[PDB]
Amino acid sequence: MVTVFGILNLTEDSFFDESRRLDPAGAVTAAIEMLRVGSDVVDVGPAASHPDARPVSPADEIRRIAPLLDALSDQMHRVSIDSFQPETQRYALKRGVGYLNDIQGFPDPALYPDIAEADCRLVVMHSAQRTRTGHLRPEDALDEIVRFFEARVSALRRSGVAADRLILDPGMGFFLSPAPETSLHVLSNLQKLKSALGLPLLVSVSRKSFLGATVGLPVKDLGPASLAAELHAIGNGADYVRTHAPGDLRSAITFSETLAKFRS
Amino acid sequence: MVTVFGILNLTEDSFFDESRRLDPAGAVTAAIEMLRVGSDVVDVGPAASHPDARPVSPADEIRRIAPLLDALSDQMHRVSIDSFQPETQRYALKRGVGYLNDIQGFPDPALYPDIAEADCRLVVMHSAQRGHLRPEDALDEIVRFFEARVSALRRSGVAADRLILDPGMGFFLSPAPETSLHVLSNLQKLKSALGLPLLVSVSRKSFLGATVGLPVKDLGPASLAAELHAIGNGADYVRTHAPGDLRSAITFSETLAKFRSRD
Ligand SMILES: Nc1nc2ncc(CO)nc2c(=O)[nH]1
Ligand SMILES: Nc1nc2ncc(CO)nc2c(=O)[nH]1
Ligand SMILES: [Cl-]
Ligand SMILES: [Cl-]
Ligand SMILES: [Cl-]
Ligand SMILES: [Cl-]
Ligand SMILES: [Cl-]
Repeated sequence: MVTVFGILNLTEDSFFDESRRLDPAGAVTAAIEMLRVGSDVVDVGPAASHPDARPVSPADEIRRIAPLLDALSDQMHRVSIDSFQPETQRYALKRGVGYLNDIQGFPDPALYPDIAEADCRLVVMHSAQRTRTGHLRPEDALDEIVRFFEARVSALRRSGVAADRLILDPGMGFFLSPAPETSLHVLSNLQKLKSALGLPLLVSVSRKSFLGATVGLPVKDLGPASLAAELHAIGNGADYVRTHAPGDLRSAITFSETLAKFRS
Repeated sequence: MVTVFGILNLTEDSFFDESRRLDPAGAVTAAIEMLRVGSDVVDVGPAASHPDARPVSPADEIRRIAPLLDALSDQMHRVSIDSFQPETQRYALKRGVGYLNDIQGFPDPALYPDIAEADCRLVVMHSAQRGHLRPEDALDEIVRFFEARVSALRRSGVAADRLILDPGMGFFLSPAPETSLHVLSNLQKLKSALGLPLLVSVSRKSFLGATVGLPVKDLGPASLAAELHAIGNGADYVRTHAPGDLRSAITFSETLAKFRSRD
């Protein structure tokens, strides 16, 4: 069984014009449709990853996700909030979203008691931008990721966060290293990571730099390479996938699972 | 190593308007372009596929492909002619195409001595038309079919190393998806039993539509998944509607495999 997270970036190109003004009604419509075809969970991202973007204040993040939580009130369990701001996480916490997705892997223990009371699940992502000899090399990646999760899981578990609420994301692309080889090594040997961690795995390879470096294509021609990467990840222990093309991935999952039933 | 055939259907909706008249210049432009990104080979199909279509005469087939061979004469080894008409096949031989792709599997021996003198390769496709074939009967029938057909080609002088075998997919096997699924799922035994290179064309076929429940133009992703499985199970050639997509997934898969560390 695979659970598909569909990416909803509230600050992507299609949500503003020359007035630099964001469209809340447009995002609500997109999120409803996503949940209708393709996305098991919609992953709402209020922070900008634009090269010139300044940090987004927590208050702006909350104002951006609040209208979306309003429209999805009767299906909170299909909502994930993609944010590293603890105040945004706290706000989404109390409103009862299904998931908190943190690229910093919840490093502030002052938020742990608030998380233990709630029932949401946590996507705990490893980020190698923590520095020793330099960038994360392939031969060290697996041990680094295991030691990272060993420490962060046991910290959350010490504060009352049950283990069955935890989803572990190894990180991909530049979150692992500027070198594509490190992401390729981790993805290819994902099964060994899954066995050593013993908890469900999520990956998000869709449109990442290391795909572009591998096939030599710009970010919007990476749909097919992403699908190949995702199907490979699913076959090697990934239980969750975060992707820009969720309906595409689901229909490929359905074909793969149906085809496996005919193997002799 | 995979060779990707890009489908060029000369009678798809993009190549005619209300004049019911085919546009060869648009197809030439499409062919040159798909060769530039993705397609190792372009599979040129002049025979209609419409539900209300009558058969296409060989003269019309030849008229439709002639401008394409004109535009690709300096790279004929990258050209496959998708036709079952022996007149169209003879014409293509005379202009030295790289491949003859016959969904009837070359059943007319009158053509063999002309093929034997050429140096093209042949895509010999198996079909249930000679229409229900069950999964339990599928593999033995495909093997027995090719054993007779391959021997008959070789005995008329067509060398074995020129042959590419296609099991057929979709309605060429059965109206039910189960037979295509069984054959695709167990493609490796087919390859080892036949011992010749294998081509499959699953792209957009009915059995994908029935498996994922999607119309023919939402089948890109399911097709890519099917294609990647076929490649991992002995397919040396793949005929697809999205050749640039497939080549990019193959490049990623081949690169990823190099990072698998022992056991
Ligand atoms: N869990 C997770 N979330 C992400 N959010 C944003 C981005 C990139 O903007 N990447 C990721 C990712 O790789 N994993
Ligand atoms: N070799 C080959 N050719 C085909 N041409 C047309 C179509 C469908 O129009 N299918 C095939 C196929 O499955 N294999
Ligand atoms: Cl409501
Ligand atoms: Cl999609
Ligand atoms: Cl021989
Ligand atoms: Cl038919
Ligand atoms: Cl093989």
